[PDB]
Order: sequence, then structure tokens, then C-alpha cells
Amino acid sequence: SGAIYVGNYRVVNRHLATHNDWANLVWEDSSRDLLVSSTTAQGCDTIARCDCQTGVYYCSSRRKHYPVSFSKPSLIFVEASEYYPARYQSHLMLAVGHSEPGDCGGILRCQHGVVGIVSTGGNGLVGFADVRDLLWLDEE
Ligand SMILES: COc1ccccc1[C@H](OC)C(=O)N1CCC[C@H](C(N)=O)C1
Ligand SMILES: [Zn+2]
Repeated sequence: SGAIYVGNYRVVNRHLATHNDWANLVWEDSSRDLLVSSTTAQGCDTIARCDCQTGVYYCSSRRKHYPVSFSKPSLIFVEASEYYPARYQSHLMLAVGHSEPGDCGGILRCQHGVVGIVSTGGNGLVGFADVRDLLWLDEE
């Protein structure tokens, strides 16, 4: 689990969105595994606007932050799961790092700010949904 809190937005994995998220919906995209809802309180996270390919992510199944090198956002095949059928997920970045299903939502960050959240993984891989192209997260 986990979310990004920027401005008056909450960014979560679409597959983990709550009823309150759906009832306060701003934007969602199944092909990216992302959903954004509106918040009453202002958040403290800032979004990175950069070209970094190295950063640090939070792994809840280890209670630890790990440095990683990650691929550029791209269209990657993700196996059928209990949340989606076998499909291509867009704007996904892969790295070598520990992950388990419940690690979705952990933040990936660089020196510029938040880059994305854990969205996929398996066998010593972890995948992150990029948010750096979502420029509107920085405005009302
Ligand atoms: C962090 O997730 C894992 C880590 C290690 C092993 C397995 C997983 C997850 O179960 C397969 C996984 O990759 N997904 C399940 C939830 C929806 C994700 C998606 N964005 O399509 C895919
Ligand atoms: Zn950066």
C-alpha cells in the first residue's frame, strides 16, 4: 500500500483505490495502473521533473529503502494477476530490487522529488508507474 500526497491530490495504484478515492475522482488510467483523487488537506510530496534513471524506493516487505537503477518509462507486458488480465502496461520502469504484491504504492524518488510508485514485480524485479509526465499534479 502507499500513496503520493502532492497539493490537494492523492496518487494511488488504481487496483488499490478505495471507495472514497472513486467518489472523489480526478483522473484514472487502467493502462498505467494509476488513479488520482482529491484531498481536503495539502500534501508535502513534490514531483520530480527530470530525466533521472537512478533513485531510491521504499520496500514495505523489508521495511527498507533501496537504491536502484531503472529503465526509462515504456510499454511492458505484465502477466495476468488477480487485478488485471495479461496486458501491456504503459509508462512502466523496471529495476532489479526485492518486491512482493503488497509493496505496491511504495515511493520511488530522486534528488528532484517523487518519480513514481511501485506497481509490479517478481523474481528480483520491481516495476514503477512513472508520474513525472503528469504536469497538472503541480497546479490547482
Ligand atoms: C509488486 O508486485 C509484485 C511483486 C512480486 C511478485 C508479484 C507482484 C504482483 O503480483 C503478480 C504484480 O506484479 N502485480 C499484481 C498487482 C497488479 C500489478 C499491475 N500493475 O498489473 C501486477
Ligand atoms: Zn531526478
